[PDB]
Amino acid sequence: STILVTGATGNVGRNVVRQLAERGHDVRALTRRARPGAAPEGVRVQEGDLTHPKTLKDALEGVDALFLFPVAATAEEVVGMAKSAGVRRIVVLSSGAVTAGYDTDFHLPVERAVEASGLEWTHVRPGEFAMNKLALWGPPIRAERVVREPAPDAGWFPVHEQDIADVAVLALTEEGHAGQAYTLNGPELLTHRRQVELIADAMGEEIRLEVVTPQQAREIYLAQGGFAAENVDFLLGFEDYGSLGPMPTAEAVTGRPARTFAQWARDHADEFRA
Ligand SMILES: NC(=O)c1ccc[n+]([C@@H]2O[C@H](COP(=O)([O-])OP(=O)(O)OC[C@H]3O[C@@H](n4cnc5c(N)ncnc54)[C@H](OP(=O)(O)O)[C@@H]3O)[C@@H](O)[C@H]2O)c1
Ligand SMILES: COc1cccc2c1C(=O)c1c(O)c3c(c(O)c1C2=O)C[C@@](O)(C(=O)CO)C[C@@H]3O[C@H]1C[C@H](N)[C@H](O)[C@H](C)O1
Ligand SMILES: COc1cccc2c1C(=O)c1c(O)c3c(c(O)c1C2=O)C[C@@](O)(C(=O)CO)C[C@@H]3O[C@H]1C[C@H](N)[C@H](O)[C@H](C)O1
Repeated sequence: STILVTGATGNVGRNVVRQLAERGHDVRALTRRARPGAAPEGVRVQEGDLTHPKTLKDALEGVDALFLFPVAATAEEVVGMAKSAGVRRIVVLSSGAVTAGYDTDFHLPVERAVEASGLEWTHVRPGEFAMNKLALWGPPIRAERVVREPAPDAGWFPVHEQDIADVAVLALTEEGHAGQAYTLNGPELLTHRRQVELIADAMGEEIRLEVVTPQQAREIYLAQGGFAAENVDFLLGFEDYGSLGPMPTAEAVTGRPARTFAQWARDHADEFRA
């Protein structure tokens, strides 16, 4: 099958591309800047921008299935071009915050455009990415083998990006996923303190956890920049994002147990080294 993967250079898309290519599909990788190593050997890199849909004309020509990275502003226009091109199937990178009812204005409009098109679809709704912990704790672990945390006894069910790619790949390539939205959590509830331990384990190094205040925290997050600054308000509960609920995992789709945060830490150990 001819499959175009948008979000191809991303945490999830890199994996989707590699697996579709191994299955021997005819794979195309959309990026805003075409260069070697955006995709593996034998994968066609197409230059284009989801915010400028006319740039996608050549990328969508002759395509059977599409992995769609979420861009609510143009989703309807991109879906419309997919439909014109004769795409039969769209698999969406969405968010478990849609399942929860928190997201009605970013990922949901992308889903809604896809649902309204008449093509086959599957929504992949990951919960909290394990990658968030490289983004937030990488810099200080790499600097000082320390983590500064206001909520060490808090936590959720972080999900391994390869679980997300596994589900996307099946939705793009087998029957029985049409009209499903799969919410993807990690297999265990873990405290931030436990998450720091598992990184310490994966690295084979001590990491000191310094329990700080939320105020101290946000200054540190604003100093650090990048992911930690851009989301600091939402991460410390200064602004609202929106006995537990039944927590679904990739097992429901793959037939295999969801990857653990321990496994995730081992896969990314070297990215935490100084
Ligand atoms: N972090 C979480 O906990 C969380 C939870 C739920 C859902 N999500 C969803 O997952 C996404 C993150 O995916 P990820 O981590 O795989 O992505 P990533 O590695 O952070 O994202 C990079 C990918 O998005 C592509 N992209 C972005 N804007 C584009 C545009 N205008 N035109 C074309 N391509 C564009 C980039 O292409 P280039 O090569 O052009 O840069 C790149 O391939 C989030 O945006 C969110 O929608 C995240
Ligand atoms: C049961 O779910 C949770 C349980 C514990 C903590 C959490 C959550 C949770 O749902 C959650 C989020 O959904 C979001 C965030 C988050 O920290 C948490 C938890 O901490 C951060 C976030 O707001 C941003 O980074 C945006 O800058 C993105 C996201 O918000 C969602 C909903 C927004 N209204 C918006 O639609 C955005 C795009 O996605
Ligand atoms: C069940 O959902 C969750 C449960 C617990 C934690 C979480 C989430 C969650 O959904 C979530 C996110 O969706 C996003 C983030 C996130 O931290 C969480 C949780 O922590 C971080 C974020 O800033 C990025 O990494 C950059 O794209 C934004 C990202 O999504 C979207 C929304 C952002 N506002 C940003 O504008 C862009 C649209 O990415």
